[PDB]
Amino acid sequence: SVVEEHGQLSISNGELVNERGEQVQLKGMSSHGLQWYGQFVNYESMKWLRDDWGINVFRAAMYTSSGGYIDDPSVKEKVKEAVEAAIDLDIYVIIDWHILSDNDPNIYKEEAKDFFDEMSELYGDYPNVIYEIANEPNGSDVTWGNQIKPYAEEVIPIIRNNDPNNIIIVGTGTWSQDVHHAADNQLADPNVMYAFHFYAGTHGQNLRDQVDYALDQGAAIFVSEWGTSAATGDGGVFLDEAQVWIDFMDERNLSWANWSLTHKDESSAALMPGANPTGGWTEAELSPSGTFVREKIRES
Ligand SMILES: *[C@H]1O[C@H](CO)[C@@H](O[C@@H]2O[C@H](CO)[C@@H](O)[C@H](O)[C@H]2O)[C@H](O)[C@H]1F
Repeated sequence: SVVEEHGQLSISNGELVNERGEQVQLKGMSSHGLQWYGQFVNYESMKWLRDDWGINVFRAAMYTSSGGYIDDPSVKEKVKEAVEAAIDLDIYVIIDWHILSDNDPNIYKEEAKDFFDEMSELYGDYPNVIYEIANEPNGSDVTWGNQIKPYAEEVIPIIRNNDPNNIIIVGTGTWSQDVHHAADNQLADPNVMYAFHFYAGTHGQNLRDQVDYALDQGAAIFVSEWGTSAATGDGGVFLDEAQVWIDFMDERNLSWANWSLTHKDESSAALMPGANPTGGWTEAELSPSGTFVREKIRES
């Protein structure tokens, strides 16, 4: 239903629109690292998220380091399973080259180009696919102008050679928070979005003003990772501030993916320890975070 109705996505005047030009907002879940919690990413769990939660996008978080793709590349196959499931369920899917401790996207750029060549050659003629080429650039020595933009200008051409206009989400500086710098020095590709990430444990009023600054420069923004917890993914659940961000994203028509779908014992995890990896969760199998996220997407 979703992908058949909205079809080809694109960016028009800094907004995400469907193939008939109407604004569309995607809301879904991100996996946790596929090298650790890959059992939660399968057709059945994704189908349960779609039908019971109302998700319209799923994000496959393929860590590169921390036991991820560079150490064991077999995890790319789990990305393919998520993509195929999304195609079968007629929802959108984000392929995330999940950099983090490998804080500069240039560290593994050659592997990233090869990876994105393969993914775009395989799925480049489906409208479901959204490429996220560098999850969270971070560090004082990793800037938009010197490291991130140039990386993006190497990897985007590889993708575009196989897939001319599916959406590409590009990470920003300071753990994908520095949308200001990226919005003042935008990429040429017309179907790019800049990532913006937030954690409800952080007081967010200036961060909201910064997203508004970026939007005002005509940059499109995709909230490809956010949590109800602190920045570490644990440390409490902050639903009042999470609700303020939810409302802000609805007012600005910003698409988002919540972190994360796992049973790990950390506040941002959506599931409790005994949740079935294939779905069908009862209220008791959802954590306080997962209960809130599900309500937000159902309400949508
Ligand atoms: C965005 O922020 C989330 C929360 O910090 C990160 O997810 C955390 O990553 C650490 C390091 O891998 C894991 O130990 C935590 O369990 C996990 O919640 C995510 O990687 C980042 F993109």
